[PDB]
Amino acid sequence: KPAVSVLTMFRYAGWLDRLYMLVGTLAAIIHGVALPLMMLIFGDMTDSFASVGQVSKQSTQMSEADKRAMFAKLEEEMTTYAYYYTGIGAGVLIVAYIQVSFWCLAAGRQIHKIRQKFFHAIMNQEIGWFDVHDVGELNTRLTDDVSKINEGIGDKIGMFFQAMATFFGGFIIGFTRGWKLTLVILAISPVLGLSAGIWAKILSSFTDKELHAYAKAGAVAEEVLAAIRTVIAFGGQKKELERYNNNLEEAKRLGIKKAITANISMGAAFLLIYASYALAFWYGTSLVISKEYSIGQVLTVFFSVLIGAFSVGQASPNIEAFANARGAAYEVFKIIDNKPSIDSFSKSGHKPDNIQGNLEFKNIHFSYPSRKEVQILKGLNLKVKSGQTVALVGNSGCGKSTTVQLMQRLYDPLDGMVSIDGQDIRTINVRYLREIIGVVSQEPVLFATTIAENIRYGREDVTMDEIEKAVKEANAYDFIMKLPHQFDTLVGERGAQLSGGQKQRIAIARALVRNPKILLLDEATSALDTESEAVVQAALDKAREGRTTIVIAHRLSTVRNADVIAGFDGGVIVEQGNHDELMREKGIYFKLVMTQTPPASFWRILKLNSTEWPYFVVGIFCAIINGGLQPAFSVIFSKVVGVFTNGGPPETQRQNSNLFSLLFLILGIISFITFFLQGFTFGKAGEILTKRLRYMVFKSMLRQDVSWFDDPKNTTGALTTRLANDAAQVKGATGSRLAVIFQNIANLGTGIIISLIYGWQLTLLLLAIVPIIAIAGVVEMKMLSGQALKDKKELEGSGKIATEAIENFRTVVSLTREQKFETMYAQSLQIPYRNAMKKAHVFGITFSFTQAMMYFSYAAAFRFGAYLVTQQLMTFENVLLVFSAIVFGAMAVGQVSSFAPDYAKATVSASHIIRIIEKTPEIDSYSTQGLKPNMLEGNVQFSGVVFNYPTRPSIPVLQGLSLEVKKGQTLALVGSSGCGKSTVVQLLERFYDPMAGSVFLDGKEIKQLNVQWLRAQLGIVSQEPILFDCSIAENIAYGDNSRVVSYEEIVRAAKEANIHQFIDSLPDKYNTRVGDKGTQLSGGQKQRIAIARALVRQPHILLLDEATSALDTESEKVVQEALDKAREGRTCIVIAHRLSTIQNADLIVVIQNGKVKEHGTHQQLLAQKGIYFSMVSVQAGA
Ligand SMILES: Brc1ccc(Oc2c(Br)cc(Br)cc2Br)c(Br)c1
Repeated sequence: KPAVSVLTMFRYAGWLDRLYMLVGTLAAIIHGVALPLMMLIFGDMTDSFASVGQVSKQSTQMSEADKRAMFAKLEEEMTTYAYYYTGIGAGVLIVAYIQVSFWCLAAGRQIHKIRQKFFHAIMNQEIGWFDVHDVGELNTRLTDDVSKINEGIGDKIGMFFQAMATFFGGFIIGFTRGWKLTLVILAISPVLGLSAGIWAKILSSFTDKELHAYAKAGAVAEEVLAAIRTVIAFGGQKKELERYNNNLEEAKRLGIKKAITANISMGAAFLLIYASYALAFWYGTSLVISKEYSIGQVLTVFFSVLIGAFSVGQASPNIEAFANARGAAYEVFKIIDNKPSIDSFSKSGHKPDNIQGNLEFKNIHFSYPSRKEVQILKGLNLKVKSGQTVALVGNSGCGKSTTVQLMQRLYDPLDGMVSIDGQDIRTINVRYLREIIGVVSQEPVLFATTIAENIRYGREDVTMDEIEKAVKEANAYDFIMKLPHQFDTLVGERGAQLSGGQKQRIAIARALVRNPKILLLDEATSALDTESEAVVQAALDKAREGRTTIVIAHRLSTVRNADVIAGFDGGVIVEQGNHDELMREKGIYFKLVMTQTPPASFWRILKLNSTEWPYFVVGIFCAIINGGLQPAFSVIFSKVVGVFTNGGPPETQRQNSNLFSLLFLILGIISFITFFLQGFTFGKAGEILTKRLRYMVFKSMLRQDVSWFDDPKNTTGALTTRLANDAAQVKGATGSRLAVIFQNIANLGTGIIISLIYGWQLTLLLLAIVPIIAIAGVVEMKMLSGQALKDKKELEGSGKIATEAIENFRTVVSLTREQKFETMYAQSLQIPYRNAMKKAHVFGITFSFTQAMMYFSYAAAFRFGAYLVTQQLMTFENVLLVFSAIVFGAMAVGQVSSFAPDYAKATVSASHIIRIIEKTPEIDSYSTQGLKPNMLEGNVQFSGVVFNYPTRPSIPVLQGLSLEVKKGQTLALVGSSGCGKSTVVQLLERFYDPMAGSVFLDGKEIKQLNVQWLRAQLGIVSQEPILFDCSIAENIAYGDNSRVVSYEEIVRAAKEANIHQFIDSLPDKYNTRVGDKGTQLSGGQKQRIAIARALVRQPHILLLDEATSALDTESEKVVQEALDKAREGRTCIVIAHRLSTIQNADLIVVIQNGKVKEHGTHQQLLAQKGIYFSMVSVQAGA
């Protein structure tokens, strides 16, 4: 919404930039006017053949005389028009270079200025300015918004004025050469602007419907793929597939309905657009039979008006480009023009010499740019004598640090003054102020250069002698000499990451070259290892005694040797003096001392598409028809002008033009009959394979074992995204692009035969001409993208040192040296600048030479056309036919290069979608093999089980584990921490097979058992029960699949789980919907339902994985009261973290390091005094 004044945006154009834009936009208007003149001459060449085509047919008496006066008219006329044509092509050769080169010159020159000025302004902002903005957004604003300005002040403006020139020049030649046809072509323009306006309404309303259609199927997939371990546990893998398949049937029906309506929209749109042209050209013939216009003039205005009418649309993007460039220049010029109060670039203020360093803070009230919400200093008083070292202490608030901020004049105080020596800090130059103040902060930062360069950021003029003395005087010399490369080592966020106390000493040496008169030490010793602390503290004490120092820390070890100590309480200075005196004061200071003591040939995706052997052949056949049917419209146009230039007797003409105009309206309805079929057939054929793909993909996804969904590469979001993209892309590869790529090769294929057989070698010329200008247009775009990628590579090096500059900026401004980054960034930009000058000459040459090859080509179209072919018996009516046939057959192949990324984008989406079907798991739930034993009672054997999770094969969770539980017994399971408690349940569910050892149930190894049958006698109940969006009756009936569960049977389970209080209390009862979509209810109810569905199954084994994890108050008392009833009649394994409820367990087992450590009944393990005795004592006391 905000924009910029049109002059202020070009504020950096002067002298030459103003001239380049003028000569550029001048030649840009010359370039535009050339094309309607190029069509003006096309009309005069018609009358030349027309004055001869009418007299050649008017004879029927003399033949050698028609070889004289006729051919003489031609060679004087044709060579006159051919001379003009070659001149127009030489004209656009020059002006197109002048056009694009100059504007890209003016843009390149300005954008170089924008950048330097804009980064300059970023570094000139006071710290209170950054405290309210994001440096991340600002940096991205620096590289993106400057790019948008370049796009709007570049060759796009020259293009804008080229288009308006064709618009004006088109309707000038339109109006002047005839005021009737123009008003007629403008009358059908509302119809053309109304037919394309139906597409802005159908697309935007149906692209939502499809995004609302699959959103109903993707919602099923997401609660499934998020609750996958619950559907795997209960084996709903057939239902959740079926339910996803039931939503795929509706999206197919809504996709075929969209395919019906959208293809009706295109065909009727073209047929209205092509009828609107017909009537404008038929009614152009109706005015030549009346002898008002010539057959040549009808062509001139008809083209010049349509050319001029369509230049309106070819300019609208450049308007938007210039407009986006204005609005983007707002927030950028806003920074450049914003003048600060502090500067730090200002060359003003006093530079006191012989600074003794007597500092005082008087009545300083202050607040950070959070402003009225918080006031951190409620007045202040604090001197510090020269040479002394004051120490600031405080419990919280850190108004301690605030005095360091103010002393650097980072912010000015709200009320009061900070006085270095006798002068207010605000009289002294801000730069000289920060040069006479060294700073050592809590987090040290070193810039991505050498040690000598980081030390050189203290002073730019320095010799390794003084670097050596500085690092040696901050005892930081002994420890870099051992480090290789000596002073030439690297530092940064990338490479050679050093110790904290090591990084601080380089900062002290950096501040030591500064030889400052003032010293500010904020938190420098805090947050650092204890041993290297003393090494740095030795340097801090050696960095003082020659200076006056204010120090802030929480280490009460560095404060004793301070001459004076200051304490705060609510921003108020409260307690000051020497160490011994504050201890006698027994106040705030004393109170704190005691406290601290792969692209490839994928044929099979088409082989799966071969499920529909028809539907394609219906479309292909129907597309080649429409392909062959499309040059015939040019053949009709050739003969509507042909027989009416080759007329002779004018009486038979009016009756044939009526017959031709009737044919084309029959030929367009049969084109709309054949266009609708080629779209509907692929539309239906593409939507039905989208079901087959998404069906087969979602199937093989439920096939994979838990080992695959734990992969951080495959999350629930990344799987539905992989589910929707890969199936939509392959539809596009086999969809519209294929119908169009076969329509167009039939378009040229049928047009190449018609033209070839009329004009002998006439067509053989254009086939030496057209493929060259098409290749020349493609190599231009390859050079376009090459210059684009190369410039991105070398401006990000500039923005990389800008990134380092602006998000490490509160440090650099403390060090001054903004002029450093100022110059580095300037040297960084000098390469893309001198590059952008070549870009102007490159773009200008390529564009001018793809434009010249269009007019020189069309100069050669009439070079054969006349002279060598017209001195022969071959006719004019065929030269017009070959021009329209070949050039339009060529521009139809120009659609092949546009649909190229649609093929590759799908093959890569196909690359992943064929792999995801064929990938087989270690533990496939689908295998029907397995024992399916007959005996009911259930035991459980773990025997020497070692197992690590495949995601993290580092820390073992189970190693040498061995358990056993009898039927009807409760096996408690206590663990120090981790999933060692929980991994047991996962292995009994055979989520994974163990690495070593084995797990048995009824005496049989589950690893040889049926995977699905095993999970069928297991009553899993987790700590967060997930319930799908459907009836609670179904959430409860979900526990027993392969059979619909009776109402009174899911009632009996709801009776067991003690959830039946709600299940009658709700208005819908069992038919109520849960899933945070229909109704919401707390976890205690969610949980009981999970218990309900757990024992619908009537398992022989319950599995209670910390079932009282997230639960409170009476809700825990009622859930355990249900769990305790659900067991005792079944084999039970409970790992619940409530050891109170675990007392009445038939066997408790303590897990230690994966090994079983301590087992026995409660009082047994309680008689022993060890881990279980401590596990129970720690929770009972606390
Ligand atoms: Br009759 C008649 C035939 C083609 C005409 O222009 C064309 C041409 Br030329 C090519 C195609 Br494809 C469609 C149309 Br509409 C006109 Br205007 C009138």
